[PDB]
Amino acid sequence: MTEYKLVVVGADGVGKSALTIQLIQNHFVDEYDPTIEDSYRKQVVIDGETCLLDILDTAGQEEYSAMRDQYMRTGEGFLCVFAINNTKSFEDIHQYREQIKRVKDSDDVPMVLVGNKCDLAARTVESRQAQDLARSYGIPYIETSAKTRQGVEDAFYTLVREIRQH
Amino acid sequence: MTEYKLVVVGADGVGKSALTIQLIQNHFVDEYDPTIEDSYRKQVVIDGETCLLDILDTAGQEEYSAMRDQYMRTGEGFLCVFAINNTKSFEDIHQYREQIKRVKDSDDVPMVLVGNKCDLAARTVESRQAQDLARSYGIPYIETSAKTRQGVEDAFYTLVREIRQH
Ligand SMILES: Nc1nc2c(ncn2[C@@H]2O[C@H](COP(=O)(O)OP(=O)(O)NP(=O)(O)O)[C@@H](O)[C@H]2O)c(=O)[nH]1
Ligand SMILES: Nc1nc2c(ncn2[C@@H]2O[C@H](COP(=O)(O)OP(=O)(O)NP(=O)(O)O)[C@@H](O)[C@H]2O)c(=O)[nH]1
Ligand SMILES: [Mg+2]
Ligand SMILES: [Mg+2]
Repeated sequence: MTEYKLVVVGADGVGKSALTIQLIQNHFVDEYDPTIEDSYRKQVVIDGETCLLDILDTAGQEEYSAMRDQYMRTGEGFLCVFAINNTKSFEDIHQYREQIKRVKDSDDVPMVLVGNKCDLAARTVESRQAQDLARSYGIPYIETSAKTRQGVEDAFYTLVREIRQH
Repeated sequence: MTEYKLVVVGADGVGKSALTIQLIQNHFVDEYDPTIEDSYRKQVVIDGETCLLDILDTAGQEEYSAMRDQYMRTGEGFLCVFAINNTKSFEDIHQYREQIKRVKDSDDVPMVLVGNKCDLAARTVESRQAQDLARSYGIPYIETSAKTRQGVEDAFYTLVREIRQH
């Protein structure tokens, strides 16, 4: 079967594991346990296509930055995640984009920009600036909430659709 | 506010009204009452953007074919719908594509190909041939079921994302 190797990349604390655990185990994780690298495989049917989602949950911590070049080489699509209440994570999203581009030696890499934690009333990054950023990148912009499960299948499935049209 | 004029086009019986009524009124319609043309306006928040979805539900019946040129001129994005248990509706989807292209005088029009009724066990159109068709068109392919509400917000929201990046 078709396997899709989807990498979740993003600063420390933005909710990566929390988007992968909602999708994989339908539970929101309230705790914070920092990831080094975690792999999840799930057979799913997306748009009638039976397939296997191989998902890598990576680290936000700059200690682990070294390993970035190894998983960007093997990933076919990247969820680039920032938290709507954290402007630095939003700015950091460019440090991943550039790095992914550079180890994959291409400008068009399948990617989705994900503004997570959209359940938070106290937002510092507005939709508008993240849409203009996704518009500049040429990728879809999806708001998500790992806690309400809002926008979660949507993000990962739109990523699958970006890899399919590439 | 941002308004998006989304046109639902597709052969007779494929489930257009049924996708618009699930989205608009969260009810599946079991009855068949043939549309001539229906407009639905709803203020929605998509990816944190408050906006208004202006939706036109059109006719499948070739009697009404004349009116096609008027609404294709004003629509900004088109849901092109076929039923998975009806190969002729799938073939018909090219007669709409070509017509839309031609009154809008452009090849890239925001559009999503939607294979509806995916709840049906007795499928005649396989994912694979509809994905290769969406892949040839350069548009996303979404399977939906107006009866289970599967893939319905996804289709209309991916259409909104196609209009936004255009
Ligand atoms: N309110 C809210 N909290 C969230 C959301 N997603 C994640 N969180 C919270 O954010 C904290 C960190 O989440 P986590 O998923 O570990 O983020 P991470 O990006 O994987 N951290 P790391 O880089 O170290 O691996 C946790 O307390 C978690 O519950 C969300 O949508 N909303
Ligand atoms: N099982 C199933 N039936 C569906 C689905 N969507 C619509 N239908 C059924 O298909 C029939 C026609 O649906 P309708 O929504 O009127 O299609 P239409 O494309 O709008 N017809 P028209 O071109 O004349 O306006 C109805 O009996 C309806 O309940 C679906 O996902 N699954
Ligand atoms: Mg993590
Ligand atoms: Mg109709």
